Amino acid sequence: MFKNLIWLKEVDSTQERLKEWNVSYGTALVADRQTKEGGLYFSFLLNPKEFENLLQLPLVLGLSVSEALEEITEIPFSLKWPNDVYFQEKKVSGVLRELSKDKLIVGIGINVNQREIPEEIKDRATTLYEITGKDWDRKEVLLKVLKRISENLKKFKEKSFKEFKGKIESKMLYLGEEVKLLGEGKITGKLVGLSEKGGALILTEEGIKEILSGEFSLR
Repeated sequence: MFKNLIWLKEVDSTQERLKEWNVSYGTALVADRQTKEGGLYFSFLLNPKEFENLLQLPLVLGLSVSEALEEITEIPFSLKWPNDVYFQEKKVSGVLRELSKDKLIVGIGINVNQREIPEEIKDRATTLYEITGKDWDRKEVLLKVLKRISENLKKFKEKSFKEFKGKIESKMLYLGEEVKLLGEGKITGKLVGLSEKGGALILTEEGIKEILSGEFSLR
């Protein structure tokens, strides 16, 4: 589990910080706001050896965030392959993973209580407040997320990605629908699920294609 929080009122970037400072596993670095309000941001360190497949990891992290936000709010949430958490076609939480030298650094942002969603993004972004008409205690959100991440990641080390696949798929946006790759006019087809290694499976004219990266959309 986590054992230690470092809570900032503001900082440049929680990821940035975890690169420069030699924090320890079990520490979450949390910020109220990053400098490039009502949002929740935090980063932590994983063992880079424990998570060599880096499509599976962000997906289990996203699963965890979605489980947590639903426990708290009762609203169910979707997973975008390969990494964010959505309510409908709107992003509520970002999930990020960076190998930097010796470290695996995980970054997570959740839109909790922000009041004003800029005109340009409001079509593709949202907050818990927008969805529920209610403010939520940001630390209780954080705790619940950290607890689901601990739990899921532990099961993930003990067994495998198989304990998560179908849950992930069943939450995937555009699941079962027809999609294309962004700026890759070649691949179109139905989004049918995930491969063993976390890849997206598209049933194309000429059969199943496994995508190991890119961005999907409806048709």
